[PDB]
Amino acid sequence: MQVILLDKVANLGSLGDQVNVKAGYARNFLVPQGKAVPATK
RNA sequence: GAACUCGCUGUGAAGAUGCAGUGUACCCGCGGCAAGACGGAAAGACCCCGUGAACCUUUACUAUAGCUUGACACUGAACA
Ligand SMILES: [K+]
Ligand SMILES: [K+]
Ligand SMILES: [Mg+2]
Ligand SMILES: [Mg+2]
Ligand SMILES: [Mg+2]
Ligand SMILES: [Mg+2]
Ligand SMILES: [Mg+2]
Repeated sequence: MQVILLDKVANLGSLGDQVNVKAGYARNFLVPQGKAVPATK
């Protein structure tokens, strides 16, 4: 799952970095805690 | 089924009131008895048959609930 990082996340990247994560990591952590957003445009 | 519904010895789907031969016997009740009418009752339960049934058994066959195995999914993060 492609997401855009918003907060600086460790072992991933920085603000605006396009990165592929496992869907569970995005769905259950990064998105609900406001660390990433889905790469919608 | 209908009867004007005797004995005997034979004959005969082979154990006869009903056939043959023969013997006996006037017509009709009532009380009794059960030897026979292969008496009545129940489409033999035994026995066999039907490519009949049911339920039961099991290391008969084929399945299958359940139980159990792993893969993928729900399921992610740091090195090992
Ligand atoms: K006679
Ligand atoms: K009798
Ligand atoms: Mg006789
Ligand atoms: Mg009498
Ligand atoms: Mg009597
Ligand atoms: Mg009888
Ligand atoms: Mg019969």
